[PDB]
Amino acid sequence: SVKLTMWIMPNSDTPDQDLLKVVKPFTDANPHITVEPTVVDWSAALTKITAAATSGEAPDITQVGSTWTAAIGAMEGALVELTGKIDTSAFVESTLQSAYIKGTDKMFGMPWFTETRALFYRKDACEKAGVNPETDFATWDKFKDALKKLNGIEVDGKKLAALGMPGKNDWNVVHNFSWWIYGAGGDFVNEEGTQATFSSENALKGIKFYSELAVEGLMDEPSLEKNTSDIESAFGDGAYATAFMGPWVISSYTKNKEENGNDLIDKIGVTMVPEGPAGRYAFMGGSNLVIFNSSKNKDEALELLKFFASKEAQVEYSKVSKMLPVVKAAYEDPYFEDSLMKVFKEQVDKYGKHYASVPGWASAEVIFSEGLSKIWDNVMEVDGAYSYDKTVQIVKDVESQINQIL
Ligand SMILES: OC[C@H]1O[C@@H](O[C@H]2[C@H](O)[C@@H](O)[C@H](O[C@H]3[C@H](O)[C@@H](O)[C@H](O[C@H]4[C@H](O)[C@@H](O)[C@H](O[C@H]5[C@H](O)[C@@H](O)[C@H](O)O[C@@H]5CO)O[C@@H]4CO)O[C@@H]3CO)O[C@@H]2CO)[C@H](O)[C@@H](O)[C@@H]1O
Repeated sequence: SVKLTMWIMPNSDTPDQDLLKVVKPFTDANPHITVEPTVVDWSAALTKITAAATSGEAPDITQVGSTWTAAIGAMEGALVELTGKIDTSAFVESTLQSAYIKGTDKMFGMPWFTETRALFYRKDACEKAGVNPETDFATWDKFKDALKKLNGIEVDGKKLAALGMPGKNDWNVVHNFSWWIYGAGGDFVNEEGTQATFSSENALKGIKFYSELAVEGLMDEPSLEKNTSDIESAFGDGAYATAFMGPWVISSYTKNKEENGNDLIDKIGVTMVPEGPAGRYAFMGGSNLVIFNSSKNKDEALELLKFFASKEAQVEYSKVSKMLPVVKAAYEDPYFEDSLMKVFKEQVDKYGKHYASVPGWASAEVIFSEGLSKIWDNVMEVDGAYSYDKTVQIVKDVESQINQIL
């Protein structure tokens, strides 16, 4: 008897039991192997994974955020190197970038799922404001003009803010700036991933354009004090005409209808992020699976990773989590005929950009979270009138620290 233990982040409504249903055919086929998952929240996941990779008190397998895989893989003796042990030919090729440490051929993670952030909108709000969501969100400029028509629009008995986005207290602070920086023609690092570059003229233009949506009254200011979880539920309760969100919110909005009679899920559509002056770019995220080097059952752990990469396991976890499969053949399933999900798939395939997979990037994300949130403090005028020059100073200070980290 072999007991495999697994750490997962909260990818679905009931994470441990949802995972156990997906792995049931594996444990039915292998009666000598059991799978025991434990949930670790996103806020503590980096610290807990790092400590486990060093101390030795570790599960066999853990989920790792795709942007963290290089940081954990670069710790000596932390992870099993997976090169040659996983057959990558079945995978969407773009998903492998985060599985390797950049500048090396070393693969320490297996892609498990991907995600992107798309533009959710209220159909009833758009029709009341005279906004055509087929065309009026296509570019930055048209998107901004649509927000002006949507700001304060009354639908049913209440007025909606045009755009609702979080500002603080999770990893999504940098993720939500990423594609505005890309769309402006900027980037976070140079091609080598050795030097920070997000204080460039273009990167600041994207930061300026996005953050000043709130200065101009089009983004709900109180929501900038809150985290992603708070703003997703606010959108599901009808507070905003639009919001940029991951696909997982569809699970929660569907449940709200089944449990509370909340009809929000029937009133929304999704489109790709507006195109900026650089062309269209989108945040590309997701998670990998890794095997700890301290595992006493690496062969069985490898069999489980291969199962998670199988076509049907990819389809089933996508159905419950709404995350995107990383295996090409999963998209032959009729489920991916859904109009909402197809937008996330088309966006990430054509326009998804992932951060440089460098060891210092996980540490940099902690720095971004703090620093980019000060830009929202500036916009919200908690300490004096808003000044773009203060934003410039904040980004310059963040850039210097990340350069030391890199
Ligand atoms: O930078 C690191 C890493 O980030 C990845 O992106 C992450 C992102 O960091 C996370 O913030 C995000 O977390 C979301 C979860 O994926 C999603 O499952 C979760 O869904 C919640 C739901 O919001 C919540 O309502 C629900 O509570 C229910 C209860 O379970 C019931 O008991 C109760 O009665 O009713 C409620 C209603 O459903 O629970 C679920 C699960 O907890 O919401 C999170 C956002 O708030 O996930 C992103 C993707 O993983 C990025 O992809 C990586 O590349 C990167 O490395």
